[PDB]
Amino acid sequence: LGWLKAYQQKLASAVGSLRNDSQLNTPKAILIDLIRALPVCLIILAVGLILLELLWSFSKKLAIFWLVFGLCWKVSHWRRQIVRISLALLPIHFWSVVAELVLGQAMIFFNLLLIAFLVWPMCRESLVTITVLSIIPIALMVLTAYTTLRLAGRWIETVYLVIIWNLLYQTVLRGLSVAARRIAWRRALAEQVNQQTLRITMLLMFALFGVMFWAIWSDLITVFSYLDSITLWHYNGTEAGAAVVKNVTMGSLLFAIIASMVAWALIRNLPGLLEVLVLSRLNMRQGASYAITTILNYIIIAV
Amino acid sequence: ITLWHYNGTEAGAAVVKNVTMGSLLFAIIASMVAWALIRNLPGLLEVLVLSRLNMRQGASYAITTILNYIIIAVGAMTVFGSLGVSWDKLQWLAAALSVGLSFGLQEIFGNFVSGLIILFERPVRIGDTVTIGSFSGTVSKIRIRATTI
Repeated sequence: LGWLKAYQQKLASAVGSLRNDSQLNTPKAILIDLIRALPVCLIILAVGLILLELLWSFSKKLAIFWLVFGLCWKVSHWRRQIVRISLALLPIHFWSVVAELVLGQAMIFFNLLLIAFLVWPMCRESLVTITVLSIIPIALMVLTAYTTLRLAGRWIETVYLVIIWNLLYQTVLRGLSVAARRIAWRRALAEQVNQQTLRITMLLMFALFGVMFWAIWSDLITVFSYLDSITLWHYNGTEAGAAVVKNVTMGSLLFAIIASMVAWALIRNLPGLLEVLVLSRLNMRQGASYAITTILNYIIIAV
Repeated sequence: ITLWHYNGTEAGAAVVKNVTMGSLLFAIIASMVAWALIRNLPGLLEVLVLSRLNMRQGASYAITTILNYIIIAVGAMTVFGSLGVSWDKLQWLAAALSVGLSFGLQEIFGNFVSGLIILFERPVRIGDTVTIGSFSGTVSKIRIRATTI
């Protein structure tokens, strides 16, 4: 911990250096924060495994929650709110662990009401995702009075996901700022360009967040099944050498629409990303840059 | 109605499918709709595209004729399929005509490939003096299709 604190202090001292700006500074800060939070998680794991499968569930849940808490700590009023949320979220983990394997229902309802009251000031201050998440706990508390436990588990997993997504938001914003400063210095030596790369990163992060959301929310597949069972028209395709009538569905139609929109967005936001990546790293002639841009455009639209 | 039948393909099996008065009326309706859309094309295009965004008259005419061509082609294809259904019969003629009539794009694709090769190899740069075909001058802009001197 002493060496970790010394490294963190050195990184804080060397913050926003013009001659030492790099995209690795944010990853180093994230690693330092993770290392700082690691001792508390290790202590929690040791406490859980001191007497040792009921206890494994609480040990794992507490370790994960404390790791998230340490990540938030190492990265004012928000700190106090995060500290206070521990008592509100403690009984949820116990209920989830119990359900994995009279007064309890009242305690759960009181905890949900307290969580809603705590989140109400945040909703008043606040965009739509936070309000939707806050409203979901109220509906879960109303419907609780077994599946509500799984709904609450999905909700807290989604909360962890959006927290991680916002952390990555800040990280990519810092990286984009560093890259923009570097390209500005290079241009001086020799915001639409940065905006195109920002949009590409936004699309990539939205895709990753949606993939994670589908990974956690694997229970509600009825909508996907309905979209994949439209059966509009069929064509005689080949399957293992056999002529089988495969029918296209609304899922296939939506997939085609999404692919076309993604291709159009990639085509429109191509030159900014190419100039940020290839031109900045290695200088090249304008003619060669134009030729490679048009080659990429052609192959992308063709595919 | 079951007027006449043709040996079509269903799940890899040769099945005699018979056209009906319903198919004939569908073909007639499709042809009439295609004709009406062709006749009432430029007004709709000027109301929608021209009003929202200003464009050159030449570009508007080109897009109008492109839309007309694709619409009449798709209408003829639908009419032929809904009455004859012989795509698997005239696909060979389509391919032969396709090559015989797409040997018209050689002069364009050669231009594009030559432009790409010139851009990659850089035999001439912007600012020098070039003479070709008794046309001496300073090259100003270089593109993938044509070069300006």
